[PDB]
Amino acid sequence: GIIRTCRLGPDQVKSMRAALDLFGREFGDVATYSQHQPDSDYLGNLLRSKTFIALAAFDQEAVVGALAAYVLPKFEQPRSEIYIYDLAVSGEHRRQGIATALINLLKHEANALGAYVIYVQADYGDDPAVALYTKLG
Amino acid sequence: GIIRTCRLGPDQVKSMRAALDLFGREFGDVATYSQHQPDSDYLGNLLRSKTFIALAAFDQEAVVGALAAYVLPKFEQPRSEIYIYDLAVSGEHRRQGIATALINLLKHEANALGAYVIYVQADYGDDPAVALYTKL
Ligand SMILES: CC(C)(COP(=O)(O)OP(=O)(O)OC[C@H]1O[C@@H](n2cnc3c(N)ncnc32)[C@H](O)[C@@H]1OP(=O)(O)O)[C@@H](O)C(=O)NCCC(=O)NCCS
Ligand SMILES: CC(C)(COP(=O)(O)OP(=O)(O)OC[C@H]1O[C@@H](n2cnc3c(N)ncnc32)[C@H](O)[C@@H]1OP(=O)(O)O)[C@@H](O)C(=O)NCCC(=O)NCCS
Repeated sequence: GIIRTCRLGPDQVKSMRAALDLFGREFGDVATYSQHQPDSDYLGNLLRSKTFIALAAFDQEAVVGALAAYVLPKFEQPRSEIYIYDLAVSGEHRRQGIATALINLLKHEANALGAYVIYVQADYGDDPAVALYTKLG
Repeated sequence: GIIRTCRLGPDQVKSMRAALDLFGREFGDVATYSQHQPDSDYLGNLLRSKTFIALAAFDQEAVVGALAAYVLPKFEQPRSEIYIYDLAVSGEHRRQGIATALINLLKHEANALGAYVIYVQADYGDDPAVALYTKL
């Protein structure tokens, strides 16, 4: 099959948008992730920052997995923490190690970035007004 | 005897440090918030950024309340969410409406920023590897 992963840059706004559509489909909320996407200048600036990380997995050059995380530059100490906000894999590519692959790339990014920890969603998904995270490390 | 609140700017690094010290005492972890604080260049830059908000409440010109929050520029839509990371009030100034006042100031900052929602870190405190947030 061959699934490739990479960190999206300001030059890959198109894949970023494709990753957003995947989020919409996997979360059962297409409107939220596909009908009100920000413009390209905004998406380009976001992907250009060092405190936001977008990871995508490709199958036949189509987005099949996406990971969106934020880097929190801390105030108490000169250190940073990563929080995986959204993570989803195509329903047709589950249990293949894709999310695992995105997270390993994320760890690669964290190390280069210097982040000392990574939090993930202690998901049940339903979480309307609640958002729990667990320490991946 | 009158509690004043305001958002800290790059020109108030000293108060930011005092707010940090406050977090250490009230959270029962002085070393983490007081022994390894970032240098002034770093605090200055953090305070000059628009995605970070530090609020402090004073009593006789001493920091007695502090609130540190991050603004997340969203990816699915051009909107932002605010997450209160740390919030604490002097142990000797509890139930005086200081947190409530810091929170109201935060809503003000959020509104001026356009943020459509604010979350607060679920506090049973103890939560080591489990950060939880609830909508405010
Ligand atoms: C949760 C989700 C992202 C996982 O995607 P995925 O690509 O199927 O996940 P993976 O195949 O990489 O790994 C799944 C499991 O198999 C395990 N695994 C990975 N590679 C493995 C291998 N080679 N051998 C054995 N087990 C393996 C992983 O540890 C994981 O176990 P765990 O969930 O108990 O921790 C996916 O189901 C999804 O998109 N769900 C909807 C959105 C959602 O709820 N997202 C929240 C994510 S925190
Ligand atoms: C929790 C804390 C910040 C509140 O201090 P405070 O300034 O005395 O609170 P206030 O006088 O403004 O308000 C009094 C009560 O109204 C409640 N309240 C006010 N606005 C509220 C809101 N929007 N949502 C929920 N509760 C609210 C508070 O929970 C508080 O009850 P409590 O003392 O049993 O916790 C303070 O006790 C503290 O510093 N605790 C240690 C650190 C901690 O637990 N931080 C987590 C904060 S979420």
